[PDB]
Amino acid sequence: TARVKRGMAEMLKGGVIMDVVTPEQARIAEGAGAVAVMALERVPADIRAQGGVSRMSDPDMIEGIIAAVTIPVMAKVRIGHFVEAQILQTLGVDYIDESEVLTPADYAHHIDKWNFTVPFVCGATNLGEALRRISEGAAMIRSKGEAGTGDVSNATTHMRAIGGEIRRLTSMSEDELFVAAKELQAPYELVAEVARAGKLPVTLFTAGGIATPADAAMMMQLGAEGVFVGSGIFKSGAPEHRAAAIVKATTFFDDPDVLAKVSR
Amino acid sequence: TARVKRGMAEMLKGGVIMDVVTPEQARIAEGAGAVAVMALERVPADIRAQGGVSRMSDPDMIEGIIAAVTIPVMAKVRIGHFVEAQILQTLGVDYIDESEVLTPADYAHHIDKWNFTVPFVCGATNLGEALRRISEGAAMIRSKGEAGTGDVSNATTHMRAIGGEIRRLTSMSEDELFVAAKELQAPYELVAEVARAGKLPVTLFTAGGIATPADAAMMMQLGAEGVFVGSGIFKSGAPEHRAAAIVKATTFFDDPDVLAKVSR
Amino acid sequence: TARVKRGMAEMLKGGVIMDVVTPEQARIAEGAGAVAVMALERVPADIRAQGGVSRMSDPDMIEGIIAAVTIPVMAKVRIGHFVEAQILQTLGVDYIDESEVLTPADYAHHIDKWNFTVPFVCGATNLGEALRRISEGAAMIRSKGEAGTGDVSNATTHMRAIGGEIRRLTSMSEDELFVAAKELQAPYELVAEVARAGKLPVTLFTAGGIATPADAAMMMQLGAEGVFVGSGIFKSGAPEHRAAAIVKATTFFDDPDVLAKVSR
Amino acid sequence: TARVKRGMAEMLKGGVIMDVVTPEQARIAEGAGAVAVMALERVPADIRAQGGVSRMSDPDMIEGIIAAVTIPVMAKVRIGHFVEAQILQTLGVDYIDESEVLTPADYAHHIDKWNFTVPFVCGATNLGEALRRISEGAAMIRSKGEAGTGDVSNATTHMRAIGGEIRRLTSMSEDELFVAAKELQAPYELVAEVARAGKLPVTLFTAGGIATPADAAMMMQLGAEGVFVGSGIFKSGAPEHRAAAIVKATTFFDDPDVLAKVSR
Amino acid sequence: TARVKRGMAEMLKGGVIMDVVTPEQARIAEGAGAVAVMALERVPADIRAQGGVSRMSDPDMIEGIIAAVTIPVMAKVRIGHFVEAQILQTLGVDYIDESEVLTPADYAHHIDKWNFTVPFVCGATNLGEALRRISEGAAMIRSKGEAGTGDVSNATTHMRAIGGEIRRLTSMSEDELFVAAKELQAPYELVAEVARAGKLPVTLFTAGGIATPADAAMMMQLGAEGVFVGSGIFKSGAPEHRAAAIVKATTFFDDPDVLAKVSR
Amino acid sequence: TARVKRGMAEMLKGGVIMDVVTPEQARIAEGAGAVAVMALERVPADIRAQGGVSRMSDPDMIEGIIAAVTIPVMAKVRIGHFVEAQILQTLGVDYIDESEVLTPADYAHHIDKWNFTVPFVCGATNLGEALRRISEGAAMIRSKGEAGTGDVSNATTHMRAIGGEIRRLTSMSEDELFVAAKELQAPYELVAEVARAGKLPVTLFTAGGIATPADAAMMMQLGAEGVFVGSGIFKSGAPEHRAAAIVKATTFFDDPDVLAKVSR
Repeated sequence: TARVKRGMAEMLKGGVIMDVVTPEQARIAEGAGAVAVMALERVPADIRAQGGVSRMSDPDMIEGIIAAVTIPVMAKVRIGHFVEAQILQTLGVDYIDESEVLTPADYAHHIDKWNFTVPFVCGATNLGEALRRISEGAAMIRSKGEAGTGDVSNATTHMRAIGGEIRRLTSMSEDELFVAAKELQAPYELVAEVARAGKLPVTLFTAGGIATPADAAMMMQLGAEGVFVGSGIFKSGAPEHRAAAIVKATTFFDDPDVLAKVSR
Repeated sequence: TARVKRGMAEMLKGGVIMDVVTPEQARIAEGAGAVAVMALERVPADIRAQGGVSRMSDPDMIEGIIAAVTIPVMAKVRIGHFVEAQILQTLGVDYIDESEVLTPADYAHHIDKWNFTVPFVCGATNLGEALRRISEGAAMIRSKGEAGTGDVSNATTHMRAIGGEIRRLTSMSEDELFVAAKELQAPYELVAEVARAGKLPVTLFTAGGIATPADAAMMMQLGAEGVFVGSGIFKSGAPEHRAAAIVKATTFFDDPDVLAKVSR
Repeated sequence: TARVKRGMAEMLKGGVIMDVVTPEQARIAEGAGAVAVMALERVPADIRAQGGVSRMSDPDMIEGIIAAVTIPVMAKVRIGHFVEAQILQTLGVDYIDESEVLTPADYAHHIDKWNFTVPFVCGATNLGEALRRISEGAAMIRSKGEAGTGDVSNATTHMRAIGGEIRRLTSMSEDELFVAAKELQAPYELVAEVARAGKLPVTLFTAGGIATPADAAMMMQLGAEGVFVGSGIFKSGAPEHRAAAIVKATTFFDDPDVLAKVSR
Repeated sequence: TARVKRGMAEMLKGGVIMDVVTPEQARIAEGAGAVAVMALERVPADIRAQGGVSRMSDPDMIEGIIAAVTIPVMAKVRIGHFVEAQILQTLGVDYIDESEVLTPADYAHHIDKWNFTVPFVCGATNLGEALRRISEGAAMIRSKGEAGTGDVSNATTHMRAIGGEIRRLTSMSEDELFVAAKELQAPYELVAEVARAGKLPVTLFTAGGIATPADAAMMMQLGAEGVFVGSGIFKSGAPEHRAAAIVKATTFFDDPDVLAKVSR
Repeated sequence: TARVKRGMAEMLKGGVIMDVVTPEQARIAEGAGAVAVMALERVPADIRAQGGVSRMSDPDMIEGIIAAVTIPVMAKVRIGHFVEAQILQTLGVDYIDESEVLTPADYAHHIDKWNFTVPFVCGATNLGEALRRISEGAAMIRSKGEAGTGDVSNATTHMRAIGGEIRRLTSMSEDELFVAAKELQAPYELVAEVARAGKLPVTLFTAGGIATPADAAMMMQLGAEGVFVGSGIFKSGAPEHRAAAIVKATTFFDDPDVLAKVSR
Repeated sequence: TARVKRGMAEMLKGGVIMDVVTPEQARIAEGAGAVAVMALERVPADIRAQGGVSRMSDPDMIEGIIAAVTIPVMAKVRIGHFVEAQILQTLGVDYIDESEVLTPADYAHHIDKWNFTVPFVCGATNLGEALRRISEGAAMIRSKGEAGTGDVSNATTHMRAIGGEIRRLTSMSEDELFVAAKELQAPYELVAEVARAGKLPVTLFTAGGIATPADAAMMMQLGAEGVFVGSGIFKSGAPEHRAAAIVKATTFFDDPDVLAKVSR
């Protein structure tokens, strides 16, 4: 077996991770039944319009979130910014998200995630990319979707791309898997393990553009093991109600009466 | 004999389906002699005008329309958004429109409409596209026209393209129908059936850009079995009159005296 | 339940079909354990070297072969030459091969094989092509390989293309099969049946460029259900022995000690 | 033994050089533990936003900075402006930065830095460029990064380019170093010395787009021997504290608990 | 550690492998001090001019070579021809060469060499290709050079390419090895092992275009662990003398007096 | 002061070097007043005419020439063939010509000529190329001209290009010499030295296409310090006369009366 950071997100499966910019938002998230919160200073929707350089959040801000909840807290670093990660790891965040939402710090190389104890979430749009993040030590993959737009279509494409390629490897003649690893630009040892197992070596969540309960449930029905949702869930008026509806739609994704009720 | 959801819109034939954003618009529609209404929260003229993501309407908004009228009520979902459709089916709408007017949720795949009891309406611009929608389970086909523009010319092109290709199949040498299905990118079984019957396997209506009584009757004379019209009708000032004019034009499409009178 | 000429080559499965140009060859083929013979006047390697138009063989020549053997006799027609096929059918050939080795008679359209009682074999290089031949009534598919060169590599390609795409359909998400049929340019009903069954709807044999016992056994191990071989078998040395060696290799395709002995 | 101005920045190694626009900034820089200050009239972020030609600063302004601090003072000249450099040298600056932040005065040729006593710093984005600056007499190389944007990613690129090519030369087969010098467009004698020593011939610092303590420490961990930082340090809040935090981060670049505390 | 067929060619290191087409050539090879012979029916020089399809040799011919010597005997299969390999393995050859000299049988896929007990030699022109052959189970790599031309220049390029990339990985920053594996289109686990070890995971020989003692010794001085030479060594008049000279030049490759003596 | 193998051909200056394929040609050459001979087994006119690979000559053939004359003997190796050079050095040739007339053994790298005691001659067509050869250890530079054609015009272009660029450096502003070395792709130290001395760092001779006495004296008047001529001289009929004419033309290159007489 290939070297993979396995089983590091079991408690998050079936759950929603919510972006939160205040300890008040964090408590609303936890009371709604979120499995984790993502601490950030500035939103993907405001990053998308305002546009400075976006970096790791202030450690005081992230501590203020940690102090407010008992569920796990994640926070973001810029791609390739292994010192921002060294800092986050000493704060005691439960996960680091090496995130394309922030301004990349390295255009070529991601963080060598084997240099850390803390588990990392990384983004992917296709199975090759997911496997390259996992080869570098990622303990969870999420789709990139399109961050801060509310448009679920890119997340649909990512989840169908990753899941469609896993399915194609499972039924593939074994002698063609070497060329498949070359075409995926992924390590053969992980390609062969996905062909045998029919699963990504780590848990796969959806992120990017999930706006409604119907969206979240659709991403679950496409193979997602859990979902990330943005702070718009707070910015829109009955925040307890909206957060709770997405949690229930993720848990009971296959029940259309539930989805109708929580969508009202 | 190929698999098609046949005969699911017999009561709509010869009629007008009107978009409605309020129970009052719904009552005016039904008073004017509409055969069904299409519930939606914001219109194709405001979608084209504002943008942002357009999704399935709030289920309470739709239920308000169902409570206001006796005639069938339709509502829209995003292309490929099978969970928006799961939700609508439990609401008890009579038809679901898998609609290119909303923001697509899946840029590659449409909903597998065989997984539903409720019938779907899908758009097409040519016969190959109509047949692929039917192959997926569509129960009615409409033209896409150009939504919310009041320009009927796209709808004319769609109706002539679909009708023109049906005609071409009817007189085609039978041995050439295999290559015709390949050039149409459509299932041979449905191509062969169109070639024998001279008809689309399900009802064909016109939508997109129907502004006047003359537009509506022209689409009927080009082979439409009914028409969809936008809420433009209610934006116009004496809405009971505009709505009733379009209904009479569609019933009496072959009578130039009636068409002159209702355009006055 | 799709329309297909099923189960018309049960007696040939596992066997070798040999091209024969004289009644004496046909006798050697049959005493060597061939399952059928392909009667032809001029060989694919002769057509490939010399110019000229290549057509259906003289009916007297084909009748000379029918009278010489008890096993089934096949013979070729040009693609799209439905009258060549009407003539062969009345001769009482067991199969007609609509063959790209001859000069095509119709560059656009194949024979509508539903107009015949006699079964057809057609060539394919990929699954979409195979399914379009079956949709026209073919009762058996063979690879095109590269005929009369003795280079098995094109056959390897075709066999891997066809079997690789069948495998990909079997694990594909059901809702993606409609787009898959559009990309394969094949009828959905045949595509969905391949996805459910894991097999082509009719028997699949290899042809083209099979020169040695190792080639024949390699094609069986790639999923071929039988092989066609050229009259080169006759053209060299002790023909009884070379033909028996290919029949044995195809029968015992998984036994390397048998394959080593017959390769001497 | 190649001709190089070696060992002219021994006292700056490990330290931070801060841009200063007034004697008060220069005092805060020095009390914060900066190793040197870069005297300039108008900042890289001001040059980047407003138009105009940017030249050597007024000698009175530079003299005001020299009189205010005990640590070394550097100041800038336009590329190729050897007379700007003659003037600065007589002012008694400790270093002259031949800087791509100013408007170049010669688009083809850099200053022949051998004509001067005072040492020069020059920018580089890759090892070949660094070696060509050293060949012209530069006593120190810094990355160009992307000046006045706060985005560290260009600096990451330059630091990885330079250090990656030094590493590649150290393990290269000796007989290939002649072609390597031709591909780098650098003098062979300097290339061969880099291959033998594993180090650039002069001190290498990072500059451009370093905004936070994490950035500064990341550049040291990529091999920088010191960092330049912009006057943004002053521009925000408690300047004594922000400047001390960068000096501490650069000093203790490998200590994540120190880096976490100074990031608050 | 990655899965590699290690240590399977220890007795060949420092040695020459000679192509032989007769048991007489085989005995001359062995008496000259060859470590192994390569049994073939037809020469790369005659394949290059004559040009039929080139396949596995007759098993009788290969047995006749095995019977003639005590040193190991190798023989060739076409690329991707895993049945020709199944046959060779039962003959008891000591190595199979999956060879580009023969007509490939599969344009896309090589043999899955893990399906065999017998070790395989495969060709490579660069480190990525070598690692992909080893990932598939190869137990030895040789350069491709340019077969049957007597021109050593392509072998020079291959050996400098493979050896130059191994050197570049050894000094590379560890965090850049993930991207290096992507650029090499090679499994990360083998790229990381070459970076750590500074050696290919299996032995590396030169082949292709070695004509003289000076050529052989040059390929050894470029990192080759042994050499393959073609049957031209026999076709040129004092075959005992020529074969012996190449053996000595390979063994004593670093002694120019030896190389002068054996070149006379 | 840059590293160059200086002063190694002082005894050849003012002279002619003649290609010889036999001890008899060597004696005629030396009788005619040649300053050295170039031993080779087959000529540039027969290489151009036949092709196949051209290598270092048989060491016995070379030793035969060394035994036949008192004057220095050169011999050729393939570009990059450092082991052919190792062999020649032990033979005791006075110079090795790393020659583009033979088939290159390395298409990227030339021999590292510093690893030898024996001096090398290398070809150039421009000053940048001459300097790179010298950087590698060449002790003499010749033009490539166009070998074995009898057309002097390539040699004229080479001599004018090398001499013209030396002249251009001599009067160039010193600050522009850095960019000149970059545009020449040559080491700054050797460029600077040429700019100060107005001379190539080692002797420059002309070769390639010198057919008549007038050609030889023209190349001397273009700055050649000596000439190489092909064995064409001996192919001509009264070889003692043709050889002596070219020698006298090269000694007396500035005397039109002598040039007229020896051309008669």
